[PDB]
Amino acid sequence: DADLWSSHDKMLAQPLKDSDVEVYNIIKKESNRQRVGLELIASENFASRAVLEALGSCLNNKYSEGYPGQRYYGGTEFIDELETLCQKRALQAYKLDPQCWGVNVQPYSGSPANFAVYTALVEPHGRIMGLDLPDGGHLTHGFMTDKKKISATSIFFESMPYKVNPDTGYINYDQLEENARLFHPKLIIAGTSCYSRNLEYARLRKIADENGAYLMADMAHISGLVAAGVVPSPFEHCHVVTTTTHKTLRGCRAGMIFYRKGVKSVDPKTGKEILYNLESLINSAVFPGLQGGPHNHAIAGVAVALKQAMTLEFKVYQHQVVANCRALSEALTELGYKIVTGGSDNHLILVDLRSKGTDGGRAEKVLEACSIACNKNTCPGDRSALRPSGLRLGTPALTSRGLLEKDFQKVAHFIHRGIELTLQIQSDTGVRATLKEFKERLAGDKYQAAVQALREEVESFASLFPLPGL
Amino acid sequence: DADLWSSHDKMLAQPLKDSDVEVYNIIKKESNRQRVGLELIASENFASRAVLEALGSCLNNKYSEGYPGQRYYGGTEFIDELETLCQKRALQAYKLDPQCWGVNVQPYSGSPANFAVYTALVEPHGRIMGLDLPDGGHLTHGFMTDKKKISATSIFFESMPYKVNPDTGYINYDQLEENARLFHPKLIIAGTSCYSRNLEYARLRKIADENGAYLMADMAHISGLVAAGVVPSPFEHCHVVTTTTHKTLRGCRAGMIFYRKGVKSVDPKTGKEILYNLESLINSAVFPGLQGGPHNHAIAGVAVALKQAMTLEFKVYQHQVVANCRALSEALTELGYKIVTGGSDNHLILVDLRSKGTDGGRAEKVLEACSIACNKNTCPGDRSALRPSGLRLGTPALTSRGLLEKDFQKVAHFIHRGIELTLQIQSDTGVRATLKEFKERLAGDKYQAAVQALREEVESFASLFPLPGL
Amino acid sequence: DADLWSSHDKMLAQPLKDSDVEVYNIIKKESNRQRVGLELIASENFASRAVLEALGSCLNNKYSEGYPGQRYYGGTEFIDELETLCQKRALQAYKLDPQCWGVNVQPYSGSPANFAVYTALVEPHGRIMGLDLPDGGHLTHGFMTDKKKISATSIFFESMPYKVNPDTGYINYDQLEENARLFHPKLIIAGTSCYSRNLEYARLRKIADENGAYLMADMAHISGLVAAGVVPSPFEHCHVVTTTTHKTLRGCRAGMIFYRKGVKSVDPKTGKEILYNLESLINSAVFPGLQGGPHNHAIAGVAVALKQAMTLEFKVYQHQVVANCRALSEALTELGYKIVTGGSDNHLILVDLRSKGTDGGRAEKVLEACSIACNKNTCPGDRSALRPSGLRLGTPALTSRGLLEKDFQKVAHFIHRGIELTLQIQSDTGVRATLKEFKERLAGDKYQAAVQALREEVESFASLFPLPGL
Amino acid sequence: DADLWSSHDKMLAQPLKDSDVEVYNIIKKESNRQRVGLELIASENFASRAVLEALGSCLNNKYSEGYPGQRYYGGTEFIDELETLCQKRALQAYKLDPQCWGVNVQPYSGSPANFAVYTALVEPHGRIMGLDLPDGGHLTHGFMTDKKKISATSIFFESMPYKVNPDTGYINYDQLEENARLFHPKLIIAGTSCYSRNLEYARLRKIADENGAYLMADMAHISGLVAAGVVPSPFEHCHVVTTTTHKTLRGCRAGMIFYRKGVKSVDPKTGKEILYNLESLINSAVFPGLQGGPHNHAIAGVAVALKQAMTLEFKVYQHQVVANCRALSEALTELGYKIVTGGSDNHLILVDLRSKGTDGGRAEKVLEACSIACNKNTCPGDRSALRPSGLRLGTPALTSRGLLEKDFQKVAHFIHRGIELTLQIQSDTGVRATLKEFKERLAGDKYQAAVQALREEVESFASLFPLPGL
Repeated sequence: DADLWSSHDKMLAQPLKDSDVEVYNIIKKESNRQRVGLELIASENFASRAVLEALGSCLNNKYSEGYPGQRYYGGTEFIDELETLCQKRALQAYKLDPQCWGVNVQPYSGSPANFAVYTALVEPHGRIMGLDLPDGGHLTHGFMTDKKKISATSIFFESMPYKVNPDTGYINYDQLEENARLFHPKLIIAGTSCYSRNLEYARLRKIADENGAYLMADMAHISGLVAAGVVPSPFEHCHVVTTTTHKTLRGCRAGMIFYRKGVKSVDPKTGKEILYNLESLINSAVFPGLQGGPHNHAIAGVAVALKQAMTLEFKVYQHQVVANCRALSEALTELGYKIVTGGSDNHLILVDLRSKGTDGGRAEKVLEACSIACNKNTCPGDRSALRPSGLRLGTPALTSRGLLEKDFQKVAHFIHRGIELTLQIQSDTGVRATLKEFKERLAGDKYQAAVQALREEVESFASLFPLPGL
Repeated sequence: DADLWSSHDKMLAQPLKDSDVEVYNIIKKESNRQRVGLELIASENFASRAVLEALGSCLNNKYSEGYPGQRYYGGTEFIDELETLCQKRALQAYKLDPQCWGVNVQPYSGSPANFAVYTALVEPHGRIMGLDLPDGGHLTHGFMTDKKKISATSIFFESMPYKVNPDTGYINYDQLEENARLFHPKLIIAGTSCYSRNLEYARLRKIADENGAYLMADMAHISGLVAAGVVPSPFEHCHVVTTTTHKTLRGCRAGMIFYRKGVKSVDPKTGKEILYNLESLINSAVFPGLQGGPHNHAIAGVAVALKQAMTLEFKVYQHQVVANCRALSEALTELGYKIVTGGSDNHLILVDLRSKGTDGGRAEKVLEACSIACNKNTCPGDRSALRPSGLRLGTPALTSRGLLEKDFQKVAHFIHRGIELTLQIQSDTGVRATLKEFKERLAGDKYQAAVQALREEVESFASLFPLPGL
Repeated sequence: DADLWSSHDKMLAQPLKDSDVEVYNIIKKESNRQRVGLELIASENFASRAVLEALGSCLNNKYSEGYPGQRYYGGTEFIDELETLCQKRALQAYKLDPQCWGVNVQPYSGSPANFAVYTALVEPHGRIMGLDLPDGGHLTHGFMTDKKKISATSIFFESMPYKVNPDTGYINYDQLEENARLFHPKLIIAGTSCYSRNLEYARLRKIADENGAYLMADMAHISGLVAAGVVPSPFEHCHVVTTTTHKTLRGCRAGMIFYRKGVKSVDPKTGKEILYNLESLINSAVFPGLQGGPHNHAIAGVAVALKQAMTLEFKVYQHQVVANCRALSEALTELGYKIVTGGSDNHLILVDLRSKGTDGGRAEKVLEACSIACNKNTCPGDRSALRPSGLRLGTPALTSRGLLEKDFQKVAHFIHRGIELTLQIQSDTGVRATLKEFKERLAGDKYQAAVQALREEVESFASLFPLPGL
Repeated sequence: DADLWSSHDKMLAQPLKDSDVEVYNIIKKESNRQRVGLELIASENFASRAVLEALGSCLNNKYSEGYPGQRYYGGTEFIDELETLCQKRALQAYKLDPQCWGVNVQPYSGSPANFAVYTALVEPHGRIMGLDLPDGGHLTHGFMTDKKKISATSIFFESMPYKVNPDTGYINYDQLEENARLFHPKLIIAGTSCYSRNLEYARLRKIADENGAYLMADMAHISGLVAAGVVPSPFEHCHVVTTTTHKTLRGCRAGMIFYRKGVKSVDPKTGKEILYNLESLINSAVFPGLQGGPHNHAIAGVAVALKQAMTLEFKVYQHQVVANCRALSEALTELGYKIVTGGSDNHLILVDLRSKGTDGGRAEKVLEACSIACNKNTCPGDRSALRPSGLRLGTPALTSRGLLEKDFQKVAHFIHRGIELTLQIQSDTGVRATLKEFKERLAGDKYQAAVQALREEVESFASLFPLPGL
């Protein structure tokens, strides 16, 4: 008889290297690329090998729609031990009284986390106020132009941004407090994806209370810092805290929603009092509202990343983050670079390349060709969103490998040497000023020797450190 | 000096069993539970070991917002080789002319896939028509009661269901065609999560064209079947096809959106013609619209699951699915069970337990106690959504281990023996008819010997087969 | 000195005939046209001379925003005596316990009345179900095509019609009850603008209660009948009753909103009970919500028309309406005309001209040329909305002049003689079948003698009766 | 035989004084009240006797749904001569090229006019920016609080106000231009109901063009002035002009919508160009969109008021308006009253009563008791919307009777004598400061002699002048 049926059995147990060498090559190619690169993209990091194991496990198989104690099909006994162990670890990592804070750990990624909160607390066409995109706010905090609403947050809800003060570089809280009285937010977003300094959660809570609006923090970018205490915690001031489980938390791609439960209103003559109904609203928006079967294999990685974040090693790792950040920010500042806002209270800095006579658009694509990766970003006071003059560098990714202040100064010198190239390639184009032309001149032969020269040096340096996972 | 810094290095490379035995135990506990259980939940399956490896890899680290050729930060060269290799494999698996079909492989799961399509083609408060929930339609096809809109699809959009014909059990296409003229859909959903038989995509396309509405298929539940050709393909009739990359595709949790590109309108006297603009609309809804950083580690698993689906072994596996399904449906039908619609053209069957004098609510929770898992489900003509009289069993999960027609008949006998228990525990409660009471009587001591008796037998049987992954 | 200032004084007190003969001519031209015409347009009537006087009075001058006891500027003492005298007369005309019914008399016309109710009880995008336009429902009950939402009710709210049964001609309540469970109305409209028979308010209330939706009647077309008791009253079954103050109420153009106040819910174990909050919601939607300064001069006319409606003369006038209607419907039925539904329980009838081999489109424009005016209307079972085969005739307008059953039979003979012409002009066009061609052939010379012949006869008849107002 | 049928005939032709003396008394009571009162309410006026005649005429009877050339039932031949004669007169009154301006004259009142424009150009939830309510903007320009959206404009659309500068009293155009870039208006409202000075339509058009938003003027309050040229015309800068046909136009309660037709875009290399499609959108929103049967009797009055506005007498009447306004504003300013903004360029002034130590709330209700009527109004820089410290006086109403600068100075002295009373009644209450208490103390006996003293004097003065209409 024709028995490829015992072969089909083999295919399900065949290892990756054998089943599909094509993606096995793509993976081991990327693994190499990561190890020979100085990763300065602020939102990057290298996930623990304990997280990567839990990620791909038989946990991938169980559908477990619902929540513990409200599952829908029989089999959710060990997936229940997990989801409650995970959200239990979360509430510990940030030292929250479980009777004052609940958490939902099902959101698929960060953006899906934020959107679920709006669905649960704002309702369609409710007004939302977040930091403007070019001033350092994430897409899901609202983004829309004269012509079209671009971010889903702006499509299904009515958003209006509040901006940073271009003279100082800090959030303009006075103008927010003022415009809020004209816009009437229902929920204010206290979060950023490219802000050097701390948020005045204390003052944002006052603005939200005066307008009758929820205050939700999007600590995705500083979740790791907040957890180690290296940055003041948004929990004592916010009604809801959304977070990405990666970036500075070194977990797998996922997201969580912290929501205060307990008592909300006083009523000093009514006797009885109001209570936070955030638990039911948020959980009902995640499911049956927006998602389906939770990614139990992702909750596993989040659970182990949360334990890893409550360690002592993790505490000092985050302190090195902020230290390596200022160590870098200082080195560039000494070299004559304008660091937006003057410095940083967290893991990233926005350097305004107009102090050296270039823009982040051209500088980004030349550093990349040298195996040091980052991203452009508009600066407070930028004259056009098309020629952004800023680069956003962050430590967490590199410092996760072992880099120290001493080392990050070498990283700042390599960076500068990259800008030295950008200025040269820009002087050649000069009069003929077009990104397509600049993009080509670099790929041209004249500089293909100079870029290779700096590229050899940066990779020889990056190779000296470890790379968690492989 | 205090050097826990070389220890922090160790923590990132420490294996799961050592870093966090607590979740390592939870995982190896679940792995065992899966192997000793007869999994009949229609939407389940066991993922390939090649998929589980690609899942947890260094691919987890790279943020790659955008698409190939429209990334935003430097580093997306190997993530580009992947995303285009993946969507290339997709278009092959279903044998679609790339010049007539595009695909987007970033959606986080199934539900996020569907919602992205509505955002891109329907816009807020546009009307949508999907199969009713209790008649076999997924939550994201629209669900709302007199009181509150429950599914996000029904919150941000205006939905109205079309129902199955309770006398036959088949979709009532005549009533759909009729009500559509009163409701004016903008998009009709041709998909199910609990339907025994095939969809008349041919006729649903006619209804949509007569009302000027997109026709989108949600083949999540039969993606594996459609790909092996064991069930007619919705691609020759639909404008968009959303799909879950698991269930009958045996991949990791993720989702895809197939969209027709090319030429839409004729204009036999205008000369020039209209073109499908679905590519830009759908891609712009996924990003920058609803999602953020794609889960490149999930696209890896989808890529290897797509190659695995184009094999010959996969083709015969799906044929065994449909065969084991009728082999089971027949056995129960012979035993006197009412199989809704009479049988099945795909991998699952809805059996109406009113033919044996019980309901799926009580039967579900007793089979689960016997280590054979499934889920209740309302039947065409059910008198109340609280006492659902149907169970939804599907082969794909078990047949993925090696079960054959011969074996599935043994699975049908074990099942029946479960209903024999349900009827007994129900006769004791009898007059005193409450689920809480029935739930307790089973956990009681009288039957805790009888359940254990049948449980030993079902686990001894399930243990005889493999379990892909470990 | 140049004193055109005592002349400006004259201009404000100059009579119409002197100030602007151009509109004085237009008015006295129309006055004549009305007197020499057999007015059968169902929604027409001739306003009392006591209403027309109150209409144009110094009441036009006072701005009186708000309500009695909630005005905003000083001066509303006599405008208050009016608005409360008016709404007092309203509640009497329909014999409603003021402690169970409130009324708002500010709405500018009928349509503005209806829209205010939706704004107050439904809120944006709440679902509404009204009789379909071509089946005899007013525009403001919802109207929208595949392409665009046309009626404001359908733009700001989500509407879906319920249809008449083409085999019988009556509202298909069984299908409404059924579809309502799929659509989930929030407010059901029990009103028509072209329906021969009575509404089953009793049954529409049951459908609304089963779906949790308000039931509002739009008795604009039978307000006069309901008030005289010649047709069952929608007040014992509806939550809200909107009405036009003209048509069968013989008032000036305006509108009112009747709303039940009092107790709504029971709670046979809670003790306390819910109360109808319709008064505040409706009044707050009219103002400060949708309108501004009330038209106090229109409320004056409504007040005198309400007193006129509570007379004995008004009671018999309405009885003659229903009598003259059947007297006419019978005459045509005897002549071989298909009267939709068989007859009428109210003041109008829809005659299906397909029984004589023509359509209302061509018949309308020929009767008009003969000085008998009416309007086309689609019939239950019409094959295209472009060639409507129905005419809608109503008595109230003509019977308001003095016509009796005897006379209305002469009106039915004149009408038929009009259709005799339509058939001739249609046979000439025959093969070449186009409305533009038919429209021309009538204006042509061949028939311009035959139309004038019948026109002389109809005007000689219409001139014999009075014309209230001049 | 019982013939009350010839009596019913009498009732329709019975005069008002006989049919319903109750409203005949209410009318002749109000007529008297108007003649013995100094009317300073800014939005008031006395309608011409030629307008009041046309108002109540047989024109009330004809239903004429649609527009000229798009009516729906036969009979609209003289109603067509009117509606096109009327809109023809409109386009003349403001000297607009008919090929560059269309007009719609059906809107029922002012508010219904504005709302129709939003429906036609903005669509639901499109953003609108109007002058804030307390800063001198009408309700329909948008009004909403933290808690509830109050104005229909704010319910169905998303509005955000722009404010007056409290230090100067003028509109803060710099802040508008700035916030507009954050809010992204779709339509900016250049109109006021309580603004002393002229609008910078020139600058508001620039702000709207920079944001891609329509600029619509709401000249309801200065329609009469604009028409006589006593105030710069918004037509050379706006896309749409809505207007009330009363207030300074001395017509009957109604409204109009001016909309530019012609060519909108350039395309200096495309050749062909875009065209203003405002005509179809606006007309389709009025009908079949929001309204029903036009009030042909109101269009008649508007037509005669438009002819009356194109006279020479009307031109000088408006010049006397602005003259009597400054004559009054000057007199109070000399007396030590703070006139908001310093003076007025139009027919009204906002006087800030804090310069005399009182508030408009208490002053309004005492002047009313003295037969001089006006309304309170918040002042730029008011500390609470509950104790508004401003009164809004306007000339047009009184000057319409014959008052001159000389006379208006006597009106300013009477006014002051009213504030002298308010201060006394306020000193008695003093410590015990409550409006209910102040309201009572005035109605009390102590001052009922002093109020009567000033009341005799003001009525003896007001009686000396005419009163158009009776």
